[PDB]
Amino acid sequence: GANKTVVVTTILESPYVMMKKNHEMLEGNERYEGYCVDLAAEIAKHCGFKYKLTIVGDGKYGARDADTKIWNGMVGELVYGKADIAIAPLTITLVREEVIDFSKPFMSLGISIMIKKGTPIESAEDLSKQTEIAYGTLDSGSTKEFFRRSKIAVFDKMWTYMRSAEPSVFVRTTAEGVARVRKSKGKYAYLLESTMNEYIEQRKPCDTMKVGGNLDSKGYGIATPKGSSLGNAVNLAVLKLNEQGLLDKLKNKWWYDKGEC
Amino acid sequence: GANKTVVVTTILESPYVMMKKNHEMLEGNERYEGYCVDLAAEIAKHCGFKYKLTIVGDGKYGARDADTKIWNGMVGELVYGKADIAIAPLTITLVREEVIDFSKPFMSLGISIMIKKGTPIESAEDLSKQTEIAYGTLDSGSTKEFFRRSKIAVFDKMWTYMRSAEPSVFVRTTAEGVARVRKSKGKYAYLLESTMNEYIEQRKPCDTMKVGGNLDSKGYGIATPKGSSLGNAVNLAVLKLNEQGLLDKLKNKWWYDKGEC
Ligand SMILES: N[C@@H](CC(=O)O)C(=O)O
Ligand SMILES: N[C@@H](CC(=O)O)C(=O)O
Ligand SMILES: [Zn+2]
Ligand SMILES: [Zn+2]
Ligand SMILES: [Zn+2]
Ligand SMILES: [Zn+2]
Ligand SMILES: [Zn+2]
Ligand SMILES: [Zn+2]
Repeated sequence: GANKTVVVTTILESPYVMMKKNHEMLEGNERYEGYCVDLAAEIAKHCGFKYKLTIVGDGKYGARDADTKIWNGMVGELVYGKADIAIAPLTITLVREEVIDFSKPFMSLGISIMIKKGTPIESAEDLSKQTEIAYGTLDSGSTKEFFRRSKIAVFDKMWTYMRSAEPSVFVRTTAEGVARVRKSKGKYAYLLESTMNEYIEQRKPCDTMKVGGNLDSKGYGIATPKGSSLGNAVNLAVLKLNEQGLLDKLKNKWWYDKGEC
Repeated sequence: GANKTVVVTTILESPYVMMKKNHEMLEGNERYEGYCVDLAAEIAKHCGFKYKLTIVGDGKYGARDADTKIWNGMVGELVYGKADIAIAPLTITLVREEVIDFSKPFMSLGISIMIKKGTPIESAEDLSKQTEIAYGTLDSGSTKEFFRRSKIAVFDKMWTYMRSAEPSVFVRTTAEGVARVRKSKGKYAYLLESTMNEYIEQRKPCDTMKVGGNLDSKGYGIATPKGSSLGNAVNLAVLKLNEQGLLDKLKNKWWYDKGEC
């Protein structure tokens, strides 16, 4: 049938999608800036579609409730037909690939440790062998699921602590986790994807850092509903953008050219 | 129909697939060892197939001849029906994804510079601004195509030199490129994937090293003929193996546990 405007679901996560200063009271795609905003414009150009950027209503990446079996987050928006594509830092995982389609990855990353500068922690193993410094992850995402599912001794030990810690060590958004590190006087460390860790390390007040290697290796992909005819073109477009060096240009633009430290 | 033994095409490239010592005169899959041999056994177990490992007849990864338009290498074995799957360090690229299917990546890598220790080169830009030290890549692969196609000033400059250099700066196999670095007294540098560079750096005689950052970011995938029904299960299997930490275990086993330096 006739061309239709593609509904894009995404999430407010710096530096992927951010509200431009003084654009809050305005309308349309032009309100937003970031790596994924630029990436959306390129995918749409190469695939030949018009699009509307929307922020996921529940502010979540996507997980399946064990009770209701209902998917939430951006994943849920695709699964239930509320959006046509997700262009966001959405991690490719087995349980998600069973219900939605993903392009080849547009960025690599791994889970990493964020600390307030001077915290006496260098590794996951260090966190796991002590009790003075609390630590946690984002809720409703792949990082939490990594720990929940791990059979690796250090990570299993970490999960056993995290799952029963009071008050909750989990946070609703990256920003909350970062604020909690900064206000903790060193007594909270945040487990998050290396991409966001590395970005925050380059922002004022320049009081956090990434420590240790990554805990795993994975990627973000552009997601479409299962069997969507958009998937083929989107996938080829990601591969073209990588080979043209466009994805590398965008990474430098939004991480390191914007550096404040 | 009835189950059939899956023909696996792969390539003799250390430490992915290697002939075991004293197994040359023997028969069957047990002759070979390496990261991809172990990976094949896991994919086959998770997908539920029996398989026969075969080494690609022409010893190439795969490129399309501009004249005949015929694909060679492992890609050609899939395209023309000679094999059912490729389990090898086969780089996911746009031109390949147009003719074969790839799983999500099982390993990340980038093009990198190998030098003989003491060579006064720290970067691609350094190579491009001088003439005393020759440099080249493997033929019939993604590294060569990267330079051929690049619009980035430094890489375009490098291609312009490489394509007309005499004697040829290209080599037939990784081993030839490595031997050429070692025998060059510093006057040849080899451009190759970071995975192989990092492996060689840990082997006797411990006279080479990787210098500088990677030139790009990409991945290896398991490849199947376009539209193959094996593709779905293979893809889910790669994602499972990554999440179980199996791929990381295999990397350490074949790179760093085997380290001789
Ligand atoms: N990017 C992740 C968020 C996280 O859990 O760190 C996701 O897709 O769930
Ligand atoms: N792994 C590469 C080989 C190379 O060109 O470095 C390929 O698939 O072509
Ligand atoms: Zn504006
Ligand atoms: Zn473009
Ligand atoms: Zn447990
Ligand atoms: Zn044996
Ligand atoms: Zn397994
Ligand atoms: Zn040129």
